[PDB]
Amino acid sequence: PQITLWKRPLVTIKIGGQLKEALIDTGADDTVLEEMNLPGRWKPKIIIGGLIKVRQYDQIPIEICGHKAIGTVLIGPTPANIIGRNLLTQIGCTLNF
Amino acid sequence: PQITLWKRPLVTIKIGGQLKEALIDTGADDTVLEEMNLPGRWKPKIIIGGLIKVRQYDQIPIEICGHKAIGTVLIGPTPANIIGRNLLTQIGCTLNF
Repeated sequence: PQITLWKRPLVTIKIGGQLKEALIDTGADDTVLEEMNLPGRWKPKIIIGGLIKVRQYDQIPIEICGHKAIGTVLIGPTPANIIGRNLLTQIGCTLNF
Repeated sequence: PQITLWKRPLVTIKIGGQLKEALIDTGADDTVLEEMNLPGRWKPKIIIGGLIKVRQYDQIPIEICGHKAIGTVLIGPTPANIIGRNLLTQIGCTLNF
């Protein structure tokens, strides 16, 4: 689709079978969602206040406005759901003007 | 233009006659640049570590890859130059996929 920036670009993402509202954030390298139940092994990662510990899951299937992609998702006490570039490149998201 | 997100979307902005590198950040409501000399009156604002004081200048002319726009610019000890939505809407920047 084509999203304008008059308001925060919040979209729906399907991950782990659940639907959620995340913010398309071109200024974020990574994707970090609030606590949820994901299947698989994960590894520790330390990354909105100070440092927080999160769980890094790799090659997780996700869906943003249709568009099926896979990639790394950090799950943790993030103040907000953020879709970063690591996933934005996977759905072919670009900035245009 | 059309910018892909394989790397951080850094662009050049002309403000106060000087050129600078800022990051197009759809996840940021406002625009905040590192200390520079801008003409005009400004007002105090408190907003990457904890809180920092900055100077809010309104209706400042700016230029991002051609495209002349005007808007509010926060100037201060920001860890990085950020072009927020407040200006992205003014140059007709959209997200597309």
